Amino acid sequence: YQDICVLPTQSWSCNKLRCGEKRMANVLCSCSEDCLTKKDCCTDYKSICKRETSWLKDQCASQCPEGFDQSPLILFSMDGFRAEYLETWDTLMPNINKLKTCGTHAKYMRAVYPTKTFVNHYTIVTGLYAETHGIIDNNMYDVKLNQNFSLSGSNMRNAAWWGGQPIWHTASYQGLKAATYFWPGSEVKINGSYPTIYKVYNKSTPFEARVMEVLKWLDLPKAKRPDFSTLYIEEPDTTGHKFGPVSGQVIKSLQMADRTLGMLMEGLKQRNLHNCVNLILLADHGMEAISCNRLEYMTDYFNTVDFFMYEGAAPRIRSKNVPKDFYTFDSEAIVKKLTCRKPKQHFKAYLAKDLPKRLHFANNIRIDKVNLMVDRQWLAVRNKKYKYCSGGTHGYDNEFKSMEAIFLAHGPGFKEKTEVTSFENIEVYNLMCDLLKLKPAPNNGTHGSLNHLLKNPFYNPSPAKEQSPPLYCLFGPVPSPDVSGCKCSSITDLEAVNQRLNLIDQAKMQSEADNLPYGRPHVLQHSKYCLLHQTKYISAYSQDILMPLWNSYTISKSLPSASDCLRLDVRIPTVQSQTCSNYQPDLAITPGFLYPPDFSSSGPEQYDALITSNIVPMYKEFARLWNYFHSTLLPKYATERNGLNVISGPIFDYNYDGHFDPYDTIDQYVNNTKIPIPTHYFVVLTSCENSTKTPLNCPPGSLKVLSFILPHRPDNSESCADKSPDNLWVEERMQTHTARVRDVELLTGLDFYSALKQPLSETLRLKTFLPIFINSV
Ligand SMILES: *[C@@H]1O[C@H](CO)[C@@H](O[C@@H]2O[C@H](CO)[C@@H](O[C@@H]3O[C@H](CO)[C@@H](O)[C@H](O[C@H]4O[C@H](CO)[C@@H](O)[C@H](O)[C@@H]4O)[C@@H]3O)[C@H](O)[C@H]2NC(C)=O)[C@H](O)[C@H]1NC(C)=O
Ligand SMILES: *[C@@H]1O[C@H](CO[C@@H]2O[C@@H](C)[C@@H](O)[C@@H](O)[C@@H]2O)[C@@H](O[C@@H]2O[C@H](CO)[C@@H](O)[C@H](O)[C@H]2NC(C)=O)[C@H](O)[C@H]1NC(C)=O
Ligand SMILES: *[C@@H]1O[C@H](CO[C@@H]2O[C@@H](C)[C@@H](O)[C@@H](O)[C@@H]2O)[C@@H](O)[C@H](O)[C@H]1NC(C)=O
Ligand SMILES: Nc1ncnc2c1ncn2[C@@H]1O[C@H](COP(=O)(O)O)[C@@H](O)[C@H]1O
Ligand SMILES: *[C@@H]1O[C@H](CO)[C@@H](O)[C@H](O)[C@H]1NC(C)=O
Ligand SMILES: *[C@@H]1O[C@H](CO)[C@@H](O)[C@H](O)[C@H]1NC(C)=O
Ligand SMILES: *[C@@H]1O[C@H](CO)[C@@H](O)[C@H](O)[C@H]1NC(C)=O
Ligand SMILES: [Ca+2]
Ligand SMILES: [Zn+2]
Ligand SMILES: [Zn+2]
Repeated sequence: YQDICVLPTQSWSCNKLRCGEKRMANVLCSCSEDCLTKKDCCTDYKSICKRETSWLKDQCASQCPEGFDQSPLILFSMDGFRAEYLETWDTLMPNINKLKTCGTHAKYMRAVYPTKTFVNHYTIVTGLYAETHGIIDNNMYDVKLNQNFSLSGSNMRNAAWWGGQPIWHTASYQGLKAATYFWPGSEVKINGSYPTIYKVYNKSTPFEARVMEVLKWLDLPKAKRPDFSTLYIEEPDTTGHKFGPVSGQVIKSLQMADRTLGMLMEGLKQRNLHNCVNLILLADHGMEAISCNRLEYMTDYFNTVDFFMYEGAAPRIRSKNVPKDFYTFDSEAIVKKLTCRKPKQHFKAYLAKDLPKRLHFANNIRIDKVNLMVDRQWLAVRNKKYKYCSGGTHGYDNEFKSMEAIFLAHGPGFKEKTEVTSFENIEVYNLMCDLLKLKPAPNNGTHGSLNHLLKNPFYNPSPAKEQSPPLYCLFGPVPSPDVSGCKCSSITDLEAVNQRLNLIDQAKMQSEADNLPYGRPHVLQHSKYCLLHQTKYISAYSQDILMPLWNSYTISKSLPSASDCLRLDVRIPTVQSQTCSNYQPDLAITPGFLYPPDFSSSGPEQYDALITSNIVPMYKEFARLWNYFHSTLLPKYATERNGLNVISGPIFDYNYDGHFDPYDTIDQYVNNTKIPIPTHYFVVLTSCENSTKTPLNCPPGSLKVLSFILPHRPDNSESCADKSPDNLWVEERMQTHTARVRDVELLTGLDFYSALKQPLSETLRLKTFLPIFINSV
């Protein structure tokens, strides 16, 4: 029986016959004693040679052992492990399934865009969007550096590419030690230094060898023992590329991944650490099927192709002559030439600033202006010679279900037998800091939003303090003469109609209860504004922008004068007001309403909406979207959801950094005026997850939110709808522009839901939720 003792020279498991065997040259992994004292053991050693119960055969059932002060944290990434693999194949992966059964797992973890390996691994350890950490793709150019970055080049090890602070520096700077067994960035002298221990990347290293060395670091003297370590394997990504995500080959690769994790857990058990180590097992992105039959070619759109293209699932286009022509390159002409060309194009071109704001993909010089958003399972490539089109790939929109990643966790810091809703991989950095009792460097995670995964949360979130309390808008006389140019000939007693805008204290409180049921937004921006109380809606009107910061109203389940009737608001000083004359006839902009007059009961109520403090400058083509949304879509939503609380308002993000900006920054205004033009309009729809309740009697833990950040564009070319005779394209357009409430807050400087009677950390979950339709549609 040589074979079962020729196995050691090629196997990592403690087979039945070799329990006690004689050490020779040379076994990769060693049974049996003296394996233990020599710390040479095959991970199964005790279950297989000592007849102990293996980790796997055990039941689910905070005891770190000798010299383990604080829980070590292990971050284990399996490249390309899509959330779907776990949902359908979990019984083919016994070790991961145990972990899933006994620990804490998410329904899925959302990656960042583009859904690429270096982008997402670096986001995981920094908590940063790619536009901030700087690794915006596996391939990129930087005109300031005038340097190219690639996965097969030594420029990638240049620290100038790598921004932010990876978790291994956060630990090291605060007195801990970090060891990485492969991780993008770990071989770079980021901020001038390396992890405490790190390995030179070698894709050929047996996964088993990677686990055994991670186990040895745990075996180190306490003085040198890492407190944080990473583990990385290339499967199921490698096989997924070659054969696609639905293939026998990928299942084989997933089982090989499953055994990798099995070896790790048995090794922890052996060392009595299984209930000591906190372990996070996750992935950088998912995997999707491609075909040489599903290719879009630039040659079909350009007679002449004088440009450089990053091809595939997340394309960009830039000048071929860089850096001379990097900026003069006409990205707008490229986008226009690619727009609405064939009835069923399988991609859509964008300037980066017009990309859905939820992608946070614009504010970096390396992010070429021309971006293509590609339909799932397709690729956009230069010409018909493109060759890398069989099997699988990734890169797409992080909303696609195939791009979702796994997230499983286990250890004393984590709840047991617990399943949490999906969350974003930007949240994981704060989580790891909490598990290592580290203070996080500034990042894009929302600290505390993942506290429901943890047994005793290390971080307790603080409410944001309002920076700008309201000012007073005083009731006053109609100016005489009235030089607004506004007209509303139907009004018979103007002083009486305007007294409806001057509510008694109990009417204010009633309006507050019905239309601001979660409290008024707090203003974190430095802004001068006042609150306008009305029966059906309340707003914060700001002289800084001559319009509301926000407008809020509640519509119940079940139930259109535009500028036939409009008048100045006597509570707003004229010099701080929009006028009807400000909207001169020769214009592409027309007044839009935040609280829609088509919702108020006919009669005196409707006059409360028809005032110059309830209007926002809208492109006519955007108004078309807006009016269809509030006249047709919104009532249908409200009937389906048993009422809706609606808060809406303008966004100005002219430096496209994803945040509100000082008012000096606005670069566009209504012609001949100083009425600023918003880049986006936000809408936040709140109802009850239990549709037997209304937005007003919902338990706070059961609120349902749907937010939109709608680009304020002068045409509807994004929807290919300017020649469209209907509005059935509006819903689809809005669906790709949903957003987290947290995105709205960042862009507006507003803070919502301050009055909810639940823990702040629960409200943070609500605010980080991303509404997604695309996998339902
Ligand atoms: C995601 O999270 C990251 C991390 O917090 C965050 O990146 C940060 O962005 C802010 C603002 O956009 C940056 O603020 C800068 O701070 C630096 C520090 O070096 C200063 O150099 C800058 O000062 C300028 O702005 C002043 C405005 O008052 C000007 O007066 C002055 O003239 C300067 O031009 C600037 O304030 C911050 O540096 C980064 N941090 C990192 C590490 O990158 C990002 O904004 C978050 N993204 C989203 C969408 O929320
Ligand atoms: C703001 O006005 C510009 C310019 O308006 C044109 O020039 C002005 C001096 C005045 O004479 C107007 O009557 C002219 O139309 C607008 O830019 C125009 O855009 C339209 C497309 O919508 C186009 O047909 C014209 O060529 C453009 N004019 C020029 C000279 O560029 C701009 O659209 C206006 N924006 C707003 C807020 O409506
Ligand atoms: C929806 O709610 C119904 C009413 O239950 C009562 O109100 C809800 C909001 C909860 O607070 C519950 O504690 C109350 O008893 C339920 O009967 C019904 O089951 C709920 N629907 C679902 C799917 O749970
Ligand atoms: N730490 C690393 N250093 C260098 N290259 C890496 C590292 N980790 C992964 N890779 C490579 O990146 C590939 C994944 O890229 P992709 O399939 O394009 O997402 C892997 O198959 C490896 O070839
Ligand atoms: C970067 O690569 C491009 C090709 O995409 C090349 O034209 C350019 O000269 C390169 N620049 C440097 C500094 O290597
Ligand atoms: C770089 O390292 C220095 C020295 O520890 C530290 O003060 C600084 O915060 C680090 N910067 C970043 C971006 O991590
Ligand atoms: C990479 O690892 C393989 C497999 O262990 C080994 O054969 C090879 O020597 C390593 N390559 C380098 C360049 O170190
Ligand atoms: Ca901004
Ligand atoms: Zn990857
Ligand atoms: Zn890949």
